[PDB]
Amino acid sequence: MDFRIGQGYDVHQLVPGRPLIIGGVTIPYERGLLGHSDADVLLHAITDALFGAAALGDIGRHFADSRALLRECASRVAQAGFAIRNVDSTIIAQAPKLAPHIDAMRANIAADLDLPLDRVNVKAKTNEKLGYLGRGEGIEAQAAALVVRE
Amino acid sequence: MDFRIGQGYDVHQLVPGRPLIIGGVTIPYERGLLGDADVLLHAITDALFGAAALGDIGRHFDSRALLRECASRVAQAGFAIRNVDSTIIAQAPKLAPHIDAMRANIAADLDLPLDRVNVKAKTNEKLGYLGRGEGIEAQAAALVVRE
Amino acid sequence: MDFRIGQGYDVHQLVPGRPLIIGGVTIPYERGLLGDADVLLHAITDALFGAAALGDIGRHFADSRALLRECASRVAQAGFAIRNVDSTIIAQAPKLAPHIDAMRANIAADLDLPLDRVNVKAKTNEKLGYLGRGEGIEAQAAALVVR
Ligand SMILES: Nc1ccn([C@@H]2O[C@H](CNC(=O)c3ccncc3)[C@@H](O)[C@H]2O)c(=O)n1
Ligand SMILES: Nc1ccn([C@@H]2O[C@H](CNC(=O)c3ccncc3)[C@@H](O)[C@H]2O)c(=O)n1
Ligand SMILES: Nc1ccn([C@@H]2O[C@H](CNC(=O)c3ccncc3)[C@@H](O)[C@H]2O)c(=O)n1
Ligand SMILES: [K+]
Ligand SMILES: [Zn+2]
Ligand SMILES: [Zn+2]
Ligand SMILES: [Zn+2]
Repeated sequence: MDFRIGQGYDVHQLVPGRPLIIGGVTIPYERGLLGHSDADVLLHAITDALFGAAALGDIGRHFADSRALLRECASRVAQAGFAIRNVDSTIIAQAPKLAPHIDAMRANIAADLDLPLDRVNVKAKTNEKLGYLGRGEGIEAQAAALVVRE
Repeated sequence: MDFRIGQGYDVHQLVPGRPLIIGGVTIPYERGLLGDADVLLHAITDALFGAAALGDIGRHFDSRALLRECASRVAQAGFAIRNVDSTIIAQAPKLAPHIDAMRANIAADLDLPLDRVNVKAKTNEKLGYLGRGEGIEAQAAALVVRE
Repeated sequence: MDFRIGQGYDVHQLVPGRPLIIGGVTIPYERGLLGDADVLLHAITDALFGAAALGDIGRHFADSRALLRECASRVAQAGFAIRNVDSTIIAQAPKLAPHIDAMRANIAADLDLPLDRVNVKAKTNEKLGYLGRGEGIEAQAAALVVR
């Protein structure tokens, strides 16, 4: 009965000489995301949505392999007494084509959250050529999570 | 009971010689959306696929027909739609007097009562491509239950 | 029972000559938001009206905290109890972490929630766009309610 929702936002710059890692998937591409960690923009947004659902603050309060961060986030959410019910998310990127990699992202997140595949979703959008996202200056992710307090 | 949430995002450019169509409503305006490029129905569509964990709009496919088909697929995965909430971000034109008709369009397409469908509008305070009137963005959130 | 979700978005310009007020907290900074222009409370207000399918902040509507209290009252009177709120402030500067618990406390008090049902997060924009250049501040909110 004790359901809670969270939401998460993250953006990183796209620079050359970094490998591209979104949703724990290394995607072949001539640029990658810039950050202190591996800068996995999708995992960061999801981590934030989970801490938010559980009212545990945010990713900078708590915390690098972003999958390990995601698993520790999930561990702390479980320790606060919440079970995760579902995750949805959107990646907004001009390039590259993310469709061939989506199911793999979905699978990594399921694994890290200990959820079946059917409770995790990843969507991909272009920004229709508008703003810094449209110019391919960075990649944004958005996330939503529903949890319930056991 | 087995609740799930989804979230949707869409943006489209504003261009000359296109009708402005948002939430199924034709709004008098010098320019319209490129793509019927209905940004609001697209966001809601993605929010619903996301909640049912069915992927996204481009993995599946006018916008009202597509919103109807999304609803069909959501029910096919065995979910009922509980509510939809959404925001349109447009510097111009004024959307307020069309919002109720958008809600009515959406409620009909999703076979939902009016009180389970919401549409909100914001400017972007003259900031960015939104503030300059170069595009219109929509955001949506959807709650479903596996019945 | 009858759960519903709302989402909210808000943005304001950051200029000198205005004080910075986010989540009801006055934050010392060379610049502030143009509108009391409380970007966080506006977004949360929008998210609550959205969950209750009551339109948006402009249709209903004093400082932003009284507006939030009136919002919650109307949400109650519509048959809904607030279950939780989560949110994100996106600002390149200044550092918001020290002010987070104050913001949560104001929101919780205004909604009559226990603190552990209100969350506020902070993010930079990695120096991208008008947000990353310190030209505005954005807030996003999600609200869960039940009838
Ligand atoms: N204006 C701000 C912004 C952030 N933070 C705190 O600083 C933290 C790290 N920065 C990030 O914004 C970030 C992390 C991961 N990926 C991309 C960006 C943030 O999580 C918040 O706790 C803060 O105190 N004040
Ligand atoms: N980087 C990306 C981006 C998108 N897609 C896939 O390409 C699809 C279409 N593009 C749209 O972004 C879109 C659709 C409708 N309205 C506005 C925008 C998208 O849904 C995703 O499945 C992808 O494979 N890789
Ligand atoms: N294109 C639009 C945009 C908005 N509105 C109506 O104008 C209202 C207020 N303006 C704001 O967008 C706003 C409020 C607070 N902070 C920043 C911005 C809005 O809530 C909606 O009712 C409208 O009718 N048409
Ligand atoms: K945005
Ligand atoms: Zn990040
Ligand atoms: Zn679209
Ligand atoms: Zn505002």
